[PDB]
Amino acid sequence: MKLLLFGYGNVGKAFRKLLHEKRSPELNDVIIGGIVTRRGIMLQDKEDFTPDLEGDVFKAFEKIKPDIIVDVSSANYNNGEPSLSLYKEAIKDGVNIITTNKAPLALAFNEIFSLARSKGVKIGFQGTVMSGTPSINLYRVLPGSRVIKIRGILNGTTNFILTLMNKGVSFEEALKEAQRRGYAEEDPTLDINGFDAAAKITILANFMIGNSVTIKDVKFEGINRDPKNEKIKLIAYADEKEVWVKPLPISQDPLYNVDGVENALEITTDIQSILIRGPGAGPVNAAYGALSDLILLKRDCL
Amino acid sequence: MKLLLFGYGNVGKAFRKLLHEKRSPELNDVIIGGIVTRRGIMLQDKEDFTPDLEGDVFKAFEKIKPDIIVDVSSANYNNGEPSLSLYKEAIKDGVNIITTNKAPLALAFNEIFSLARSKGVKIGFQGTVMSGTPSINLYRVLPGSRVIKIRGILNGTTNFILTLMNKGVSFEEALKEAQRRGYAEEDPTLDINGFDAAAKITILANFMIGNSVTIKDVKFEGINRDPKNEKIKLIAYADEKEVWVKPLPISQDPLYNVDGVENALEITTDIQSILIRGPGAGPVNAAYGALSDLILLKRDCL
Ligand SMILES: NC(=O)C1=CN([C@@H]2O[C@H](COP(=O)(O)OP(=O)(O)OC[C@H]3O[C@@H](n4cnc5c(N)ncnc54)[C@H](O)[C@@H]3O)[C@@H](O)[C@H]2O)C=C[C@@H]1SC[C@H](N)C(=O)O
Ligand SMILES: NC(=O)C1=CN([C@@H]2O[C@H](COP(=O)(O)OP(=O)(O)OC[C@H]3O[C@@H](n4cnc5c(N)ncnc54)[C@H](O)[C@@H]3O)[C@@H](O)[C@H]2O)C=C[C@@H]1SC[C@H](N)C(=O)O
Repeated sequence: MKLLLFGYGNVGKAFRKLLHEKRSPELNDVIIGGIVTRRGIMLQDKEDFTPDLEGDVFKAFEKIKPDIIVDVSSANYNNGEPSLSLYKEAIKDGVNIITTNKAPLALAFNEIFSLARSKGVKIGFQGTVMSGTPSINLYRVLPGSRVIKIRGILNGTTNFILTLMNKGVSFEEALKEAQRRGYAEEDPTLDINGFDAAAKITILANFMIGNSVTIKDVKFEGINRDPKNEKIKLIAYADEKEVWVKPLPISQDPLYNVDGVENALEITTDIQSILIRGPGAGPVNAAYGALSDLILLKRDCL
Repeated sequence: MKLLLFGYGNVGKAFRKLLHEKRSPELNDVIIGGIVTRRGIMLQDKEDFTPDLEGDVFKAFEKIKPDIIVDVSSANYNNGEPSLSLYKEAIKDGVNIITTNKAPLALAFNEIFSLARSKGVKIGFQGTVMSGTPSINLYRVLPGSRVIKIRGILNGTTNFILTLMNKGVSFEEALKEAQRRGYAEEDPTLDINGFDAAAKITILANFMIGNSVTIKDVKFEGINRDPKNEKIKLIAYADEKEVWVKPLPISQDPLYNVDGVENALEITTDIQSILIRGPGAGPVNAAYGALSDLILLKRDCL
């Protein structure tokens, strides 16, 4: 089983590390055929990236001819490219996809999944929501559950910022520490303006609720520079009717002690209501989400 | 695929109902070959139980010759019988097991699972811990996770009792309402003396941590008749060293607002710490745990 690793930022690097450390006994026939960044194409599995040739991800795809693409490249919410057209080509060629990049799915979920379904192609996408805390994969172990509504804190970066700000840390310093820890999107405004949280609730609305929705039609906003009296959280919500993201005051609520980089998800089904909580961001966490998807794919359980 | 339903109390009945209601599209070739209670053996799938013959579960097993046994019979913590010897016979004959009954696993986990592993037999046991709230199956979507420690509220009945008692309800009235709702073990003392919670932490220690442990060596105790000043919870805990159950005062703690029949589980791994919470007991909830295991077995994902 040959992987093409698309992206080698903090998640890509942590994924390669986790694969090597957790190789036995299920992942021995899984090889990284090649790694692609903006810098070019490495046709090796090495810790340090060195291009063997220049070329984009499509050249790398044609060269490596992989069984699976691991998409750990950065978000593009304008048109989802190049990931979007890459997913289309891969599915058409019967190549499986594991992604931590939310952009293609938040824009064209129903199209991507119907394309993959017709081809018998599998898509792992746990890393797109709450990183390594089962969300997508939590739903996989809730078969036959009819999801009525969902609510939660889905952005690690802004939650970490708000938490630090009440420990006497300035906005700019909080953001810089979030970036230092590698919590933030490459474009940190995607966290700040609520684009990232909006992408995640879109994905969840599509997958869990069955509401066919693009990020383009989701009403959302982010956090502020400003406080002190109440506890603010960025709340994402979806039911069969509405999908939104908005900062809100939270009463001394199940989402109240969800602090630092921690995220949480409340799922209401026909059967019951459940809540899961864990780290929402963190390169190792996100990479573990992708690794979980890989092991599950190996087990034929995606 | 032919099921033998062993037990037809509230869980058994809710399981049969859920199977019929969630039949499409994955479960159409799943039939209940027969149902066995203390009253005898019905060789039909009917809502109302009527014996077609007298005989125990072994007679029913020989008569039906099932692909899977669904064990929703009552707990026996003395020796785990008849379920224990039934599991042995079933595994030997290559028959899969789905159980909500904790007793055999809490007594002979390592033996049962090594027997099944050698035979390629699958065991679903989600319903044994936190009913329909992924616990066992949550771990299934955490592959490669090394579980360091676990802590939680694992008994629905006692948690419901404590909650009602602060709404001006007496112990006896709280217990009677727990029984009315069908939360309690057939022997309600199993809830009260902490046997049920102890069974669940034993199962989890075995499956998640890898600590080979029987309930016989777990130090445990239950709730009291007595309060008023603090919030008491029955806390179960396991790490690589110790396994225990004890009532404790809980500070205004992640397990603090876990009230009524709700249960919760804190899992600490090499990667991260996560918490899941949902109803811990409830016939429909437990039966859904078993149904989840059935769908996963159908998908070859147990
Ligand atoms: N960083 C994290 O912890 C998380 C990351 N995410 C996603 O994981 C993905 C990767 O993250 P990260 O490692 O930080 O990547 P980073 O953006 O730092 O680097 C992207 C990599 O892709 C390559 N690349 C980008 N565009 C390319 C193009 N057009 N052609 C060729 N190569 C290209 C770059 O060269 C680089 O190697 C992103 O899509 C994230 O959105 C997934 C789980 C989390 S959620 C984080 C969120 N900010 C929050 O606070 O909730
Ligand atoms: N009831 C619930 O909501 C839950 C049930 N559990 C387990 O599910 C199992 C069944 O529960 P329930 O429907 O209430 O069963 P119940 O005990 O009411 O009836 C048992 C059935 O098995 C049959 N049976 C028992 N022994 C037999 C024998 N030797 N030969 C032939 N037939 C026999 C009986 O005739 C009867 O039909 C039990 O093992 C429970 O421990 C699983 C999830 C929950 S956890 C509940 C726990 N008390 C708590 O508060 O946390």
